[PDB]
Amino acid sequence: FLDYGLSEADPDVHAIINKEKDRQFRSLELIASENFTSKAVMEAVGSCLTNKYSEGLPGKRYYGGNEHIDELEILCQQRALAAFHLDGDKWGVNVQPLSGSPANFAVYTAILKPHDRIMGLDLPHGGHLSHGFRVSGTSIYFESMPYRLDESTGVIDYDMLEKTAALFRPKLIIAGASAYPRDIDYARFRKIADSVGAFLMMDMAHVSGLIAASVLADPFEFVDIVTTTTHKSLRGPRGGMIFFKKDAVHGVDLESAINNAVFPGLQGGPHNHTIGGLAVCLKYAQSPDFKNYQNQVVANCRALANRLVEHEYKLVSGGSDNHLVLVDLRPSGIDGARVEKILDMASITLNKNSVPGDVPGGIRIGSPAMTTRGLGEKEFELIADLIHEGVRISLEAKSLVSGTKVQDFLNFVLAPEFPLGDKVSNLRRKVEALATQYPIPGV
Amino acid sequence: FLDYGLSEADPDVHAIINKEKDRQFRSLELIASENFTSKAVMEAVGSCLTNKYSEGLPGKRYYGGNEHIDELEILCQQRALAAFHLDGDKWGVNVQPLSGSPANFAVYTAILKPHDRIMGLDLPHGGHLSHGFRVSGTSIYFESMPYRLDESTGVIDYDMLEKTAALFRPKLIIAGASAYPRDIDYARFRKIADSVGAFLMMDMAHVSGLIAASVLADPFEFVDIVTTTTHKSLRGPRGGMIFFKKDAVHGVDLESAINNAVFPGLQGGPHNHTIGGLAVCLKYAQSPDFKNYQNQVVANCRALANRLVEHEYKLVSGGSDNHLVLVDLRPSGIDGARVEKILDMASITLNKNSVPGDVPGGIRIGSPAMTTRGLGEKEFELIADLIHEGVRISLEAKSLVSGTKVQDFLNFVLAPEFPLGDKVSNLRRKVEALATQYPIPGV
Amino acid sequence: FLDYGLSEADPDVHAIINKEKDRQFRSLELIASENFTSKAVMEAVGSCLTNKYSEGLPGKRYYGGNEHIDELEILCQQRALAAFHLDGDKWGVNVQPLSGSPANFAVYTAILKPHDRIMGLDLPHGGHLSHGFRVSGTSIYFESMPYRLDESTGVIDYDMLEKTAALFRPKLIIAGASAYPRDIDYARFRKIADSVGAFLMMDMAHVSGLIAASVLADPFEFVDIVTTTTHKSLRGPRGGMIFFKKDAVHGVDLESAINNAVFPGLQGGPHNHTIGGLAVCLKYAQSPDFKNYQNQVVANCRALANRLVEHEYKLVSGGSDNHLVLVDLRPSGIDGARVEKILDMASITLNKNSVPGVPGGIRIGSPAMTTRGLGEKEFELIADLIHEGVRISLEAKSLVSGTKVQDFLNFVLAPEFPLGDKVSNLRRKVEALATQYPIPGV
Amino acid sequence: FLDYGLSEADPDVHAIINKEKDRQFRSLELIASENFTSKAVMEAVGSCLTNKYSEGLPGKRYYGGNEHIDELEILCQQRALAAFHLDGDKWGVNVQPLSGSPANFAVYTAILKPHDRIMGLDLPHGGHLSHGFRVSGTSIYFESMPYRLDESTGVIDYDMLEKTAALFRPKLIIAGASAYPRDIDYARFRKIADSVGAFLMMDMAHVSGLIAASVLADPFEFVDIVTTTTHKSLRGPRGGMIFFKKDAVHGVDLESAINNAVFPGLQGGPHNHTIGGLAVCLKYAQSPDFKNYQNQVVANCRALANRLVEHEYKLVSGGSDNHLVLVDLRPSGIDGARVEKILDMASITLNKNSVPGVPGGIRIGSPAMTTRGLGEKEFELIADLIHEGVRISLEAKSLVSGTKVQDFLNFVLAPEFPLGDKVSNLRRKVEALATQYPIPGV
Repeated sequence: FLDYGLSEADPDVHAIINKEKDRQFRSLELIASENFTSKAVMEAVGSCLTNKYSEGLPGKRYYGGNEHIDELEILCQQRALAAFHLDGDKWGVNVQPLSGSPANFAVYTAILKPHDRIMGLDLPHGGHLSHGFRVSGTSIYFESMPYRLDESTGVIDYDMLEKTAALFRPKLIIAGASAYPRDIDYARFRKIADSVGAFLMMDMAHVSGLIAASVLADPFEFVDIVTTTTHKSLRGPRGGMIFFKKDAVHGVDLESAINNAVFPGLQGGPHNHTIGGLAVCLKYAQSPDFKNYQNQVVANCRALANRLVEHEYKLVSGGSDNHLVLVDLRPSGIDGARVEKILDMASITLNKNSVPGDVPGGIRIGSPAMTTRGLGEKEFELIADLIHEGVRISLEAKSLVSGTKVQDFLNFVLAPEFPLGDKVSNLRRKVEALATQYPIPGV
Repeated sequence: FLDYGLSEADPDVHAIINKEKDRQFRSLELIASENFTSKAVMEAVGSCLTNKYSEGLPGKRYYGGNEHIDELEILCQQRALAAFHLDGDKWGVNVQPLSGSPANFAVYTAILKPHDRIMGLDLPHGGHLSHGFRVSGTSIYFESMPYRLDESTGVIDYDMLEKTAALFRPKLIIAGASAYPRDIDYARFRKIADSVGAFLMMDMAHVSGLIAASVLADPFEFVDIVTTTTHKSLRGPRGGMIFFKKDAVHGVDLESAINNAVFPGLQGGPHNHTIGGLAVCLKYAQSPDFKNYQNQVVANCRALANRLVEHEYKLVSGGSDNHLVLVDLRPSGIDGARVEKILDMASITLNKNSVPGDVPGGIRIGSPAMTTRGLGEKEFELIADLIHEGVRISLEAKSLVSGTKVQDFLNFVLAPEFPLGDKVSNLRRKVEALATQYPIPGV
Repeated sequence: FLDYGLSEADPDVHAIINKEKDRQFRSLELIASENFTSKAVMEAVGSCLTNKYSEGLPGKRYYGGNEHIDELEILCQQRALAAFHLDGDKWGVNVQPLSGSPANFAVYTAILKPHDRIMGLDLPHGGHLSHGFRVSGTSIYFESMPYRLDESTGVIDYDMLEKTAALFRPKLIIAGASAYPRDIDYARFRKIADSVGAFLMMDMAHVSGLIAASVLADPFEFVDIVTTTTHKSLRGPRGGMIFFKKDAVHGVDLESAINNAVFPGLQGGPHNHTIGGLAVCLKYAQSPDFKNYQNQVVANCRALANRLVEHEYKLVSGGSDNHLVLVDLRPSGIDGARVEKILDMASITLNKNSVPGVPGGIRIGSPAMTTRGLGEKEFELIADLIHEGVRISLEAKSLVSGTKVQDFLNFVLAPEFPLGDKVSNLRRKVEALATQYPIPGV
Repeated sequence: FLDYGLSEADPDVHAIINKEKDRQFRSLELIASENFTSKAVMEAVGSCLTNKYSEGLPGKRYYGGNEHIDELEILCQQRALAAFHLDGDKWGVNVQPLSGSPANFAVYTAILKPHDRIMGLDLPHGGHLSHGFRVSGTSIYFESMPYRLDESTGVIDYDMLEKTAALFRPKLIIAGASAYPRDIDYARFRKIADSVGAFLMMDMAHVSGLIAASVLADPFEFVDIVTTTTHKSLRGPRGGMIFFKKDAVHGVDLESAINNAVFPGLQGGPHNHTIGGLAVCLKYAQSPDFKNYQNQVVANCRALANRLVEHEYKLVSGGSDNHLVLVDLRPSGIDGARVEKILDMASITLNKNSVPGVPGGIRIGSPAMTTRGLGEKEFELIADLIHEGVRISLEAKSLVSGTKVQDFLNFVLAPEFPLGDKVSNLRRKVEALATQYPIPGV
């Protein structure tokens, strides 16, 4: 009977959310996997759509009362196809996966038997866990072998992939990556997949919006299946999708196989509130404004990358074609673990990241979140300068601490006696003075 | 830059959500897996918590900027333990699983190797897909064998489980079920698990709130691991949890194993907005009001069950100890598929369901959703009467249609010429006159 | 360069063979799995057939020079079909498996995927390791679940097998057993297999000769596939065979699959010397004398069973339909391992065996001594000699303080051993029976 | 009841053995995998050892009556250790495997779980089926990936193996090969295995005699486990052995694991007759005459290799370090299957073999004819006879219109066959060499 609002029911959680909102506002959020979703997405996600149970697909449901839920899921499917410029006679989409990892695992389950062979980009070389690392589900239930970047160039070693694929004979080759700063040679992937009769998939989670806006090459010209999250580059809620060819691929009806793998294979009832949010975000993904945003994402990342290399940083692969840079900190005399911490103390949020030639040696930096807030190229050049000051503080601290462990560094910088506190505060002040000039979307 | 509300950005989706809200309001929602969550849960779920990326656990994260996210997840953990009256020195909880199915699959991944042996309640006998049916993930990656209800009684055949477990030698035995209307003999489960050295798990998704309020027996006195959804009986957002013993169980550190299985095993970054919602709902789960609600859930289901059996329906297992009844329609001369459809046309939402002795022969009916709205025992007796009128319409229609297929029935009842339309409308009018007397929670 | 006989080339090996020859002559060999093969089988096995490498099948060899090997292999196949009264348009046979376990494992490899489900008779209830039964390779690479004997009747619990198969859904059900003293209800097995869509196989290793001689029921009326060893009741060399229907079964061409599973799947070149000896024994398996022998095997076992019952021993299932009995020694106050050792010291050679409920039983078989010419009256005498052996075993057990079977072994092996004179006296009786009878062999 | 000799009991089998004996005498047997075993081995194999059921290990048997079988099995083990110059505190050996493939499969079963990763030499690059290499059982139950020969040098591409193993992470790397004409760089294999934490095994089936005689390098200095057949270069009966370190390796007690994998894992009762013959051959493998024989094997192969090069044939890797050559016939304008058949019709028995790049090659080995007493000069004559055979094969191919190898087989098998006189003339030369030489055997 009692139906209180959040501030009425639970002031501790309301206070935490407000603090998180305010932290987001005050900080340079440079995590490449983050974005700020819109008020409309949040309202859709925070709605009574959460209440409906609806196993199965539209028109073929396992519970009553699904008229409107079916209209929504159909709408969401249609908008997903339109956003990626897909003919619905050639492609279908499943919009129920709960996230990017389950989306991938549904594909594996759909087209592979257990212990079938998969190749994906190696985790230290920029790939994602769900492509194989036995640490990952992918590696537990299937037989994965990585392909790697050239350690000397930071570019995918296509010739070595071609030789290793002929020996290992994968049934699936996954393109796509977490921390790969360059565009993929999809034709080369297709050639290599065909050389062994493999399925070819793209996990476009990190670049989906850039693909939708035609800033990057289109994997849909070459691959059989495309998976994605919906919250990064797309600016949507936390969800996942799987796109598939409708024509049979190596004698497999991918539509049935994938649908069956999502439900009843791995999931129960879909999260309709999320599907609502998704529908909202895919409408916006078709717009000229979204296309402009994505060009600005890439322009901002380039302005950042250029200013970083003026400060003498090394960038894995020499630069970026997309929304992220991977900085190799080792030639500047430090690692990503130490740097990440100091930057975070100064309200610059990003992540340490392994670089080729393995504590991780790099940091990953992305432009989408702050681009959403309205920062342009000039502001991204200032971000680079601020990151530079933070790396200089980190080098000074690494020098001053006596212990040589990462944990010794941590203890040193988090101690109340920390002698560089004033430099951190001073950097934090400038970080917040930049970030707080810009609005932040959301309810 | 553009940050419109939902009605501003996307009137088609706003209109669908409103329609869904209004359908929920007008209908008797009797799906046992559904509930109406509170305004506070929705506000937490529809918040900027969705924007944060936070791989790992509190205090041990893989990205910067997680001060408040960590405070929230710790809070959520603490409230989960308090809601189930658990000592934190004996139990831990992981609150990141994306739903009930992934939660189960994380447990399997944590404590089993591929092809290890699992026993769970058979799907036609009331179990859930994720316990094994090769249709399910559980059955694809592991070796499942069902245990069954007595087809003659509708009660779990404990003696046959005990004999079959000695022969099959499961490494895991799962208690818990989708459509089991009685309480579980947990001591007997423990005895049987010990007889073969198996792990013992309870999937309490369908009864979690009843367990929290001490209406049913406590699986935590007997089992090693407990999984659950958060949206059914608990009245929370769409999520999942896994509870585990902290003492080693058959030489396994369940805490590390389960945490590792959730991430990096099966999932990426947690859905913090959902964790927010969850925290909210677990606060309310500790309250006297929640305890009263759960006693009313069970009282309402009993009033419904008693009125149904006065109309001469057969109930699987003879009745119910909980929030649901499973009606065996075969002795009344009809199946669940036909009945479900007519009821749904009259705004009574439930689901067809297999009954023991296999189109499915039953319907499953639950009290939580309408109990939340404020219906008492008298109103549930009226619900039974309304269901009875719908079953009578369904029998009349089954008689009048010429084709003997379920699809022939469907075509007949959905046709504009449908000769019993006036009886359906008349029943629908009375259904809506009941439901629209009560408020509905949410934003 | 110099091609000496064995006694000249290697007197130590020659000596050991001389000892074993003598041991065989002096003992009562009652291992149900043993027999005495013929001079003719041994001559083929010890021939120049051992020199030829012949991977593939008759007329499709990976090596040259196999004209005569192909001839032999086909002859061997036609004699296997004839020995079991099989129409060649309905049944085929692969005579390449090296033994029984590899024969079985080749069938699994042929018709199953890894981790597919198999049921067979539980190991303590008379099963073989390579069946339903992680100890065995069958349980390692596949998912096995046992079915058991009804412990109160000592018969296969077909009612419980029907129920458990319905839940477990095996892809393959295996009948046949090492220590099952009754015939198999094949129709009931077929009914059960068909209820789950399973392949049905009989492993007839222990009873193959009795099937060939129509003393027991014919698994070929009902099953899809039959495996066997060639050395036990068939009295051939050590090898294996796989029989299979030639009509497709559950969509599988069993011929193609089984042939590919044996080679290149699990083996290389066949053992052509073995195949030579196998052909010899399969010719003999068609003779009236072989049918007479097999009838005597069963009658000898019945004579022994009945006399052991007169001595108040409990037989699993109350007797036997075949060549073996399984004695439950627990009611007599001792296990099978202690008894096996004492009997062995008095030249009565059998084996400890699990019974329904250290092993509680011994398994006793008639084929080997029936080959040598013993009749029913001699088998009653064998039962008396066994009984005396069991009494000495009981007596030796009471002299032992430690309850560990290793302590017993140590006690009885010691040169001091205080019941040595009882054992010698028994041994004298045992040898005085045995040494009246010829022994086949080179 | 009546124990006749083979010629009386079964004249048809006797006849076939007579034919094969004659075939062996008249032919040049050049299958690298064949040899001619001794009269003494054959006498042990054709003995009463075949009658004994002996599951378990020396002194821990599941059956009674194995006093003398235990004696033999231990003798056989000590002679295997001695034949390969092994300290018994560091190495153990299991002499029960029935053949080479089961030996290998027992090792996998012992130290690996199902779907664990294995690398071995690719089948078209000279590997054996039971290795790295779904065709083989090794590839069915485990996850195999091949390593290959550098196609421009015909040597193992160790640089590419080092890279691919780093990515694939095999739990087991297998050295050894059916058709590899050079010695193995064991130190480099050890280095590679250690880089991924792999077990390292050598399958020495093709070269075991040459290792025993120290003609090739010793895999025992570097590997964890060695498997072998007993019939090829060892000149024993058909069987297998597994050698293993007794110190723990990557946390595994290899002795316990391997013994359990052979029995009860994959086999039943051992073949004691085979073990008898194995003991005989292992005694001979320690003699100076065996070392002299093995040196002659290699010299004969070198004499043949060099003469084939004078005839402008391409040998894979440009020659050989061992008992075999692998001829790439593609530059000469024909495949190995056509050539194998023609050579076989002229009593030159070898096998078609894949080469790097229908099989393009033939494999030729010296052991069998060196056993009979041929020297270097005779092996040069063999190369000349092969050359003539290849010319007739080319000529017969031009008379054939269809490009299918089955059409060729049909052409040459036909009684009309118009090059019959060329083949007879060659055959006369081949037999006139062969029939000057004795043949060992009973």
